[PDB]
Amino acid sequence: GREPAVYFKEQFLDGDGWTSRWIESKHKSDFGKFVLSSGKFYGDEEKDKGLQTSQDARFYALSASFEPFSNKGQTLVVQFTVKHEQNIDCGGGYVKLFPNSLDQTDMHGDSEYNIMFGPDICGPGTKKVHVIFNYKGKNVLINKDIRCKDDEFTHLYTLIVRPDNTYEVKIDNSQVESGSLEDDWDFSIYAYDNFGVLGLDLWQVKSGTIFDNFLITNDEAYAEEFGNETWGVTKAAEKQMKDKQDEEQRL
Ligand SMILES: [Ca+2]
Repeated sequence: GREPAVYFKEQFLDGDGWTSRWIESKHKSDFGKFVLSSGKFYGDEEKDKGLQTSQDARFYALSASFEPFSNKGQTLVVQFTVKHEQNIDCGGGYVKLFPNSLDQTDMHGDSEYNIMFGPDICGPGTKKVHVIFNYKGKNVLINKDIRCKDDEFTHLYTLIVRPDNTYEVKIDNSQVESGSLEDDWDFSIYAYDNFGVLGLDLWQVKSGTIFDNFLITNDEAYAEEFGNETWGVTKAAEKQMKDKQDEEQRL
């Protein structure tokens, strides 16, 4: 049978239909709720709908399952958009890729995972992109400092992992970091037997972040193409709308 290039895609285009694809963890009874919204300003009111954190000072735990796969002998790409529309003080904006053994109804901050990737902000001192590989019972952190975006607009985050043990990180479809797994972490290191769930495990103080346009693919050129069709289409119209609102607030 024909092998797919896309393992997972989520754009939230079918209204409340997303609730059949994403599971809320019940690990705690006080997790915050994600709501479907395109927010105060956006590129397109319908296309720019995504998952938005709705409660301040709260832990979040929501995840989506997909047909399990292995990245052995292939490239792996994880990509999504993050929009901290609230002008965030402190909060996570990263994803985790888990093996199929994860119980989605029990997912939490300390559940075992394979890879963690994305922006984390906590005051001026923490504006970073995490790139964590689980290896031989340790969650190994990248030894390179990658600065994340901190404004109110939609930004595209991309992690590419290749079978030659090389990686690349992109922000807004432009390279920000690259190198070898052997050099940039203190460890087939690239390869995982099973990926089955993508999860949002976050802590936020000022809530309101919107997540959209998730993609997991073995095709790095396609991730760039989809990036331009999503974040690339949102960008200019979103900036025009916020500039217009700031002009209304000014007066
Ligand atoms: Ca969307």
